[PDB]
Amino acid sequence: MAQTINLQLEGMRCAACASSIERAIAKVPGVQSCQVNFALEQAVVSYHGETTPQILTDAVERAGYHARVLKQQ
Repeated sequence: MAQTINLQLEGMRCAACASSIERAIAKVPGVQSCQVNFALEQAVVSYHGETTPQILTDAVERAGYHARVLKQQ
């Protein structure tokens, strides 16, 4: 459903590897909004159809980069 994960994006440092995440996730059937900040390390994406797949993570691994929680709270 519309269910947007906001998180920090780890190992990030160079190349097209940032927005090449968003442009790959644009093929996920549950994609309804993507944004990444290649200066303050966040992504925000809702990308979940019928369910939440591990493809949520795979589409960061494809960049050389890892998914982590942003947090205090």
